[PDB]
Amino acid sequence: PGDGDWAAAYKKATAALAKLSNTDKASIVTGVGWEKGPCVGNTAAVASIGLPELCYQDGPLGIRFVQNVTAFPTGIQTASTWDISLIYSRGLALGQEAKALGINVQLGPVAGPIGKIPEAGRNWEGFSPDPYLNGLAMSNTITGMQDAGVQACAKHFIGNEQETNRDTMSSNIDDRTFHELYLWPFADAIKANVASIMCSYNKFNETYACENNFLTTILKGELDFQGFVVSDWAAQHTTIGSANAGLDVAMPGDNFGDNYYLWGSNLLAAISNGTVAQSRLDDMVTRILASWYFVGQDQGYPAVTWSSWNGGLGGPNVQADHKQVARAIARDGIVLLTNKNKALPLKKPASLAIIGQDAIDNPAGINSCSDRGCDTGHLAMGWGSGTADFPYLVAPLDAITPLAQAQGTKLVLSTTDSTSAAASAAAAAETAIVFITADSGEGYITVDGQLGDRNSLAPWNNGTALVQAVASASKNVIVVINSVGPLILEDILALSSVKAIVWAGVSGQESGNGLADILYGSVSPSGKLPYTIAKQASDYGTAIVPGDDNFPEGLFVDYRHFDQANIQPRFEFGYGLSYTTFQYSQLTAKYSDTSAGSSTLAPGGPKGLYDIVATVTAKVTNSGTVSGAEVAQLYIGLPGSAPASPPKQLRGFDKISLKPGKSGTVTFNLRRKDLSYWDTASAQWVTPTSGEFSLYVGASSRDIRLQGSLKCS
Ligand SMILES: *[C@@H]1O[C@H](CO)[C@@H](O)[C@H](O)[C@H]1NC(C)=O
Ligand SMILES: *[C@@H]1O[C@H](CO)[C@@H](O)[C@H](O)[C@H]1NC(C)=O
Ligand SMILES: *[C@@H]1O[C@H](CO)[C@@H](O)[C@H](O)[C@H]1NC(C)=O
Ligand SMILES: *[C@H]1O[C@H](CO)[C@@H](O)[C@H](O)[C@@H]1O
Repeated sequence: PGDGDWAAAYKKATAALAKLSNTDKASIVTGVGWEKGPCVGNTAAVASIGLPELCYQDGPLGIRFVQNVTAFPTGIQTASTWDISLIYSRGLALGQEAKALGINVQLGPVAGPIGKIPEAGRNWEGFSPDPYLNGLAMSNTITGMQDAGVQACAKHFIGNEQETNRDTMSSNIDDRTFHELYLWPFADAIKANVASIMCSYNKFNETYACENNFLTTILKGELDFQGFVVSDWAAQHTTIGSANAGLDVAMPGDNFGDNYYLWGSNLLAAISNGTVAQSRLDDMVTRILASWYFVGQDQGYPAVTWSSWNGGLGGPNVQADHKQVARAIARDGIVLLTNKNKALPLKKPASLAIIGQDAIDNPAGINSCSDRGCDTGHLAMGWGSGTADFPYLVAPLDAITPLAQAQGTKLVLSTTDSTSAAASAAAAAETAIVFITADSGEGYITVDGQLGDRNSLAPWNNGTALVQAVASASKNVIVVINSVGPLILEDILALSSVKAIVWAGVSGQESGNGLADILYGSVSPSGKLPYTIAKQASDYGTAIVPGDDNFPEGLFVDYRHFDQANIQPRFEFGYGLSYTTFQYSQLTAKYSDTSAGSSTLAPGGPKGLYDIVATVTAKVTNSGTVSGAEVAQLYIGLPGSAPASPPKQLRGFDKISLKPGKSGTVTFNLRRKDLSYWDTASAQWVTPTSGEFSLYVGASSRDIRLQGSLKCS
């Protein structure tokens, strides 16, 4: 208790605990019931310690239900920027809104799923199937949010990698894979002093996550987590199991509104009858209060004056200037995939056809589908709990129209997905931009026959067939794709008239502004893929399973698999084009700390794991004729002394903006953990001590420009 930065918080918490009755304690750990409070979850106020009715509110990309809030870009769009400054700023901006509404706990960001299964329906909420990128995104988002004064909640712990049967299936993950891959972003989150972690709906090793003692042995033991664990909604199964496993808060308290509470008086009964220790409830409360005090919510926090259930009305307008970071991520997370002799940026075309319903806002209304449970009109968010009501949505045509008008280009509109009207409009313009999508969401909503998870890696809404129609009647086609995740693009790429493919992602309210910022060339695209785009779906080596998942692929997920199995992707992890080119030189690598690392336990694990032990640099030069930013990447290969591992693992990235002909330095600081592996034999992290690490610096997981090594001492 009080390890790391939490000692003053725990002191305040322990003092408060001493004033509480057992009924006070029970009310702090037991949600009031589904929809009974104004938030997605609440616990009762405890006036004797000045504790409010704690407010838990969705979701990761904006405040759910409440009006006059910002609908920020998705997690995966945010990761696609590879820009820690933007990542931090989105978290700050979200947390500013949450605090201003009196939200105590904002339910994000998302470390689980990482997205090991490309079809899985919630992967867009997260931060990629690369644990290093994911972890940097987690820590910068949390630090932002909590700097604004809200408690963040890293979710969903753990192994909820598909929506299909998520509340009955088991994920059974071997020790090494668990630590190196799926745990890794949660460990970064804990090191960044995340206030809370939510346990998942699925079984892990055959026991429900919220009933599994790993909450105590891994989160609170190995990782020395000082905050509190909250259930996913109605993910608690038993009174005694959950308490004893290490759950701290049961949300929403009952089984989605059934008025039956496994904790409440039932938990007091379990204590009275000897099956749960008083010390366990005391520990739960101490943790919840510690997190409250840790982010400073005990003095001068705003009150909730709105409800989730009355249309989201009653609160102040909290949008502030947050559209700025929303636009910057909508822009800078776009990934340019192809661009044949400078098709883009556009430059005063005489005429332009605009094709696809994705070009315009949903004609029925941008918030007309409950929880964004449709793929109709412009797609800027997936569906489920990780949503918000758009205050407005800039569709591509909204942004393009004035820009085209100023250049006197004529627009030929075909804003449905009709293939005949599409070919018709394509024939009538010099250049055609066609807009296609792919969507998915949380597994309580079915859209186009898909209950959360996607049933293929094909474009939705007959998108491939739309593009084929446009290509059949035009010599100059630009494809814009708004998708929640990887798609197989081989049919589109086989079309000789497709001159540029813009992977624009799913980017919130400012989507169409960010897109135009790139299409008309005000800014060079600088995004890089945060997942692999394969040539066929079977190449990922993962898929949605019908029963339990034993994770046989182990460590080898996304590019790690393509690399280990020698499968050429179509577009690799970390790939992205620019309107310029970059050249890399001058690699340096230096061990700055060859010592033994501290074994004193702190949140995140042994403190020495996070010491900076080495630094790598390189020089990057803009070799082209326009300005652009490049995302330099560092991949590490472990020595032969280590067990068999992916050939390359991302361990650094740095984004540099350069004017034409200019040069700068990129820097990658390596933690001891970044140079380690999990040794199941000794049940700990090992840092190799003979041989040499291989260092690969370049523009992608496969566009490696520099190579070096770090002697392992
Ligand atoms: C899950 O089961 C695997 C294989 O049995 C086991 O070795 C691993 O340690 C388990 N992890 C737990 C309980 O956290
Ligand atoms: C203890 O109380 C809990 C909560 O009501 C109940 O489920 C359990 O059956 C009780 N056990 C015994 C041995 O009384
Ligand atoms: C949003 O805020 C504006 C600006 O204060 C206000 O006039 C408008 O009524 C608010 N809308 C809702 C639904 O509260
Ligand atoms: C429309 O726009 C494209 C892309 O800029 C051009 O390459 C084409 O010639 C047409 O003008």
